[PDB]
Amino acid sequence: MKASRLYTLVLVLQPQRVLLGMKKRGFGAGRWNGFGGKVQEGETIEDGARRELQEESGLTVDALHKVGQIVFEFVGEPELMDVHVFATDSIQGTPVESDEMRPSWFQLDQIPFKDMWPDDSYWFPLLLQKKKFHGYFKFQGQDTILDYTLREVDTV
Ligand SMILES: Nc1[nH]c(=O)nc2c1ncn2[C@H]1C[C@H](O)[C@@H](COP(=O)(O)OP(=O)(O)OP(=O)(O)O)O1
Ligand code: NA
Ligand code: NA
Repeated sequence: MKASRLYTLVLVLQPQRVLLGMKKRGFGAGRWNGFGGKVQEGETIEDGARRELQEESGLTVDALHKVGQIVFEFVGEPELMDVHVFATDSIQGTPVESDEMRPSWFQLDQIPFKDMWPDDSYWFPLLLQKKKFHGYFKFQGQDTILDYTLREVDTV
C-alpha cells in the first residue's frame, strides 16, 4: 500500500465562467489548473485550500464547499497525491499574475480541456452539474492515463 500526501484544489466557478491558472514556467508550462498546493501541518484541509488559493491567486473567500476527492498515482513515484477538491462562487478581490502562474477567466462553453490535466475532462462535467465525486487516476507522465475510476457520490 502506498503512502499519500495531502493536496488541495480550488475551482473558482461562477454561473457563466471559471477562473483557472496557467503554469508559466518549467515542466508543465502552458497547462491550466485550479488553485492549490500541499496541505501543511496543523491546518484543516479546507483552511489549507483557502490559504493556497490566497497564496497562489491573491483571492480570498468567505467559505468553500467540498465537491470531490481525487487520488493521483504517477508511474515511478511511490507517493500518491490525495487531492481534496473545493469550489466557490463567492470571491473577494481580483486574481493576480505571479512569476509562476497567470490567471484567466474562461466562459463555461470555452473550458480549455485540451490544455488542462487530462483527468479534468472526466470530473469537471460532474462539478458543473453540482454533483460530488470520488476519483482515482494513474498517469504515465503528464499526458497518459493508464487506469482510472470515477464515481458520483452523495457525501465526499
Ligand atoms: N492530475 C491533476 N489534475 C488536476 O486537476 N490538478 C492536479 C493534477 N495533479 C496535480 N494537480 C494540482 C493539485 C495541486 O493543486 C497542485 C500541485 O501542488 P504543488 O505540488 O504545486 O503544491 P505546493 O505548491 O504546495 O508544492 P511545493 O512545490 O512543495 O511548494 O496541482
Ligand atoms: Na504550498
Ligand atoms: Na505549486
